Amino acid sequence: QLNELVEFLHSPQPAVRQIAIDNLVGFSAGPTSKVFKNDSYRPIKDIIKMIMDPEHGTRVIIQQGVTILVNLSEDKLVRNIILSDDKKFLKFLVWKIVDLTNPNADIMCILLSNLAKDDGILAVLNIKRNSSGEEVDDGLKLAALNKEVFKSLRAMDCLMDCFVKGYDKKLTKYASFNYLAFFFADISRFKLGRMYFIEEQEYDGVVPISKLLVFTEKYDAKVRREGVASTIKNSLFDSETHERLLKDEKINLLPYILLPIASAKDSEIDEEDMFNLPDELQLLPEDKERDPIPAIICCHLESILLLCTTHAGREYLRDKSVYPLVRELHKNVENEDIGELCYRIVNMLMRGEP
Repeated sequence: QLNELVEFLHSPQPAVRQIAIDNLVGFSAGPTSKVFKNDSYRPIKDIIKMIMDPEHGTRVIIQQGVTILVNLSEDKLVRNIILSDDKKFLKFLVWKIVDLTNPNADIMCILLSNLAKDDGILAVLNIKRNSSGEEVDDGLKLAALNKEVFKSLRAMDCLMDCFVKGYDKKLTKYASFNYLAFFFADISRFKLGRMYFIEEQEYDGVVPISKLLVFTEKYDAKVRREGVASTIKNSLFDSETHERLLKDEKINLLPYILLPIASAKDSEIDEEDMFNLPDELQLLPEDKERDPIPAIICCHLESILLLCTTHAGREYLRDKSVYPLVRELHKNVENEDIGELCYRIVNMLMRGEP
């Protein structure tokens, strides 16, 4: 019955396809979503084709198709089809996200973050275009880049720009790009993805991880705080990079890891210890409080714990009064998980040189 309806997704007639997807989008959330996997995931492939169609891919059809893909993207076998069956779709997806006229950019960011669970997403690191004007690439009509906003020709650089500059609808009335945080979080799990965030990029000469740090304190957007916290943690996977990253003053990593676990009230720290805190941790507002979400805090402690792997790192953290900060977190926040991590950090800061 639904089997009959999905087949019309590859009808030759646009108006039939339109009626088909309009009636199917509702059935893509529940148990009934098995129908989209018929005939070796033919309906998925059809929907992907409808979305990319320059002529018949209207605003509504794109919104419906992407909504379907988002729902089905929970299944890993579907994510395979979306990424590997047709390589154009990923190119289509990332470039339509940076098109600041696209009203479906946000819901597409969600799809992108879901696809980032599979290592096939690493293809985004190589996606580039030849010029910033309206261009044809492998049969795709790429819209022209906003040259004022986007100085790069690489997609990863443009997605970064959208995230960093596009919060609170500063670039588009349609999107804030919050879920690109989860995209960065998931892609940074992979080695090649981690290498993007901790290495200086040519197009603007900065290490990308530094551009994310400011959102650690954005308390009206927990998705951005969650994603950024994980991205920092993943970026610190290799301990041989820690000395470089901690001591690079134009990155300035540590203060933005510590601010979320710092509080103005309830925290008792000596004048002597307070003098050794980073500048940003000094003279805090009186209403300054810790991140209320424990999972985010734990993620930050995991990062601090990673930075305790190396003697040079531990020396740096001890010199910046990380121990008093972790002590007062342990005292004032009764949560078992946070507590465990606090004493794990102290265990590491306790040991000397090997």
